[PDB]
Amino acid sequence: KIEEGKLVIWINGDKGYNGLAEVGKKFEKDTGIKVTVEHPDKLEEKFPQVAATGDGPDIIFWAHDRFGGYAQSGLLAEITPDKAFQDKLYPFTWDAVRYNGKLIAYPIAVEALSLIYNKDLLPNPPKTWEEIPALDKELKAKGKSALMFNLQEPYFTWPLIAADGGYAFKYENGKYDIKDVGVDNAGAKAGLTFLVDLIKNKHMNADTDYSIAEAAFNKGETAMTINGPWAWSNIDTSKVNYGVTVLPTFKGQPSKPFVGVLSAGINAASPNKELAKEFLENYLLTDEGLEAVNKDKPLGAVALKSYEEELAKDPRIAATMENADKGEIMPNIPQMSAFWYAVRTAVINAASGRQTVDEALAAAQTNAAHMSAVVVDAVEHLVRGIVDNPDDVRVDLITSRRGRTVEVHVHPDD
Amino acid sequence: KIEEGKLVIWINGDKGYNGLAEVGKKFEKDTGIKVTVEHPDKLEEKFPQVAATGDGPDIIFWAHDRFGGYAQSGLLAEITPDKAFQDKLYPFTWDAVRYNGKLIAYPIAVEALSLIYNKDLLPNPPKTWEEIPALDKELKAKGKSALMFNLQEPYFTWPLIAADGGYAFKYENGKYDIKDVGVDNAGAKAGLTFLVDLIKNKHMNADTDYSIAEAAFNKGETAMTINGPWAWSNIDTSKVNYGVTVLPTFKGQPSKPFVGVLSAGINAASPNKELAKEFLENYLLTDEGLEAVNKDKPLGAVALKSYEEELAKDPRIAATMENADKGEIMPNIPQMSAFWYAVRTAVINAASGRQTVDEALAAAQTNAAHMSAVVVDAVEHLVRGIVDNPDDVRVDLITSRRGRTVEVHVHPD
Repeated sequence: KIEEGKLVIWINGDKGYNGLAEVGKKFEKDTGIKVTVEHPDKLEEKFPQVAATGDGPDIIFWAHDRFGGYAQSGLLAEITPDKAFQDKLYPFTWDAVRYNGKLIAYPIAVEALSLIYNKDLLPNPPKTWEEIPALDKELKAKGKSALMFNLQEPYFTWPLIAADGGYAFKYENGKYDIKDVGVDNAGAKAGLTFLVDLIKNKHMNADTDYSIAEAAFNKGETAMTINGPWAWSNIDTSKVNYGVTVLPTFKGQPSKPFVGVLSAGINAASPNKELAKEFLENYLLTDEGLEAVNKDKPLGAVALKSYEEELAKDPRIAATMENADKGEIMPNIPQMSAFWYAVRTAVINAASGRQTVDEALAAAQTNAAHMSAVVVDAVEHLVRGIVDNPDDVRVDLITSRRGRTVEVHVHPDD
Repeated sequence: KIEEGKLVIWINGDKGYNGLAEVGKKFEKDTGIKVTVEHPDKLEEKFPQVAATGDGPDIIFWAHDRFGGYAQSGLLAEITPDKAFQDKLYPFTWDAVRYNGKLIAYPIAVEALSLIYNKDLLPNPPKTWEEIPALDKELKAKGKSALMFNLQEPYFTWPLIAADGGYAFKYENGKYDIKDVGVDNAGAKAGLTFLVDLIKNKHMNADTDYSIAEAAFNKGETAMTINGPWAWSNIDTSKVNYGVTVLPTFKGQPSKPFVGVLSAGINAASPNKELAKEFLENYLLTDEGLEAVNKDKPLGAVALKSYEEELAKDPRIAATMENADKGEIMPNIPQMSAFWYAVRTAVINAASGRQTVDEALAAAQTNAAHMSAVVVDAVEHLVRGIVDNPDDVRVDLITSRRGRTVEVHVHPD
């Protein structure tokens, strides 16, 4: 069980072995309550099991994308901050810690993709996607390219696709309409078409993945890449002279990257919910607290307005927050399995010419809107089985059972 | 171990508790060698397990369709009948008991579908499929139908489909070419088209299954049906005065039903292979032997020429044998799973209008030729998962990996 009259906190070692602990000591000095920071292996996988039995930590620190499942299982306590504390943090950050219109965590830090550029090759990076083709033709004459980033993962390609109207699941009044999918609207098609045209006119290659793009940028072969703050320290050691800025606009509208929010959740089984609220609101989420943590390991852009104004004096942190403000918060709902599955396939097919942009995104619309996570797992399981089979496996099947038609086709490529 | 100096025989109870035993007694009377006829449950599943460890019976009686798998596992001894003994049996029966051009069993009896007709409704049954629509129009005026049989199972529909051309797997020596499938030739398409047209002009219902057909014929509601010797006794107890005759021709060519051949295999681990050969050749496969068995439970049409001529005095048995001669021996290989799956689906889709005959049989060709039993099981598993799901599940997926394209589609009908 969880012991009364103390605080046990779980956070990943990569957020700082000393920082949060120092805030803990300050809390203990004022209140006499002992704060203990632990870093157990796979704590994101451990917490849901331990907490389901009424054990585990009082507080858990993790990216908001796991907090949806925890909230669904009734493992997180509903938090009760007043409009005053809430005004101290950026309004959007609160959207990452709402589940069925209920606040279930405190937002700490904000993370998102920015345009990373090589200042020696390109002192003035382009404001628009539209002017990249021209820039690439010019750079190709010097044996360089304009832009390389991961085309294989939707996380990276979505910002362009979403610029003119694309969305995953409609977010309005603190609620996700899981039936309102925005994968095959005019805007989605316009964006993916521009991406495919970049590949057709050989400004980009559909094969380019994360590691290939990182190699290219860090060797000074490409003037720009699209990546997050996790990629900065590799560039630092590379001694490429880099800047981080706002993502290019498409059709006059900003690229909309998905936003991840490091959050602090209170265990529903914790007998110390009031101590947790006191610690998180009045010791951690202050200039003094976030400074203690940041001095240990930098948080990047933070939810707390007062301290973000300080950190944003680093223009790379300012870039991260601007791109996050203009982006969309990544849905923490089960249907994102279907979204990722659908869109990953759709962009690989559109980039390879296997499907037209229209065909690809129409299919992805259907999949994202109508495939449960278990259905995705079943379909993928079948696909793996067949694809990994060495024999000449071919299928041309159409079966209709119980008012439902299922087709399966397996054949070599053309 | 299998005991030397005596015979243990396994056969299903339904082939007679006394008949084969009687031939065993005669063998014992002449030779002094004890023959024991046993009837264990699921002996077709038991034999492969026990014989793999060098145990089980000296001789096993079963349909040849399981003898392919036994022969593959090296569980059946090569039999050594001379050309003289082989000429005593119908040539085509030998093809059912060959594996890699090696004889692995003695053929006993032959079974196949025939045209069963109600003599009071139809004293003169039709020689051709072509004349059935007109015959139905006439019988419909008297509140009756011409023909009802199981359309759900390919066992029953294939005879018409294969009439003009079409085969499951190609066979040479005792070998079936698993890549050479004959499902989507013009002959198969012409036959399935005639079946679909019967359904379209409402001479038959696409829903009609085994029990529905049996009910209809045994209640005198339909003049004809297509069925095997297993179905005869239920008609005997029914009000219906029936005959069994040759199946109708399509485009002047006989319907080609699949043939099942009850066969006698000698266990490869038997120390009594010579006693077994003596018993099977010179006691069982004789007029006297097959008589002892038949008087217990009928064998139907038999492989032995001399005794088939006697049994064929019954026109129903004559019919079974003629439709077997004109049919094709059922392949005894594991790929028949893929064949049945492909063709079951193809005929349901063609009969229901989901697919054209052409598309249905082209698809069935691909499936039968290139779906392992593993692949069929994986596909089928997914399909059940999805179809049974209450939510509004829809999929429009095309993925390509490692030079292979996979499509999956789920939508309402």
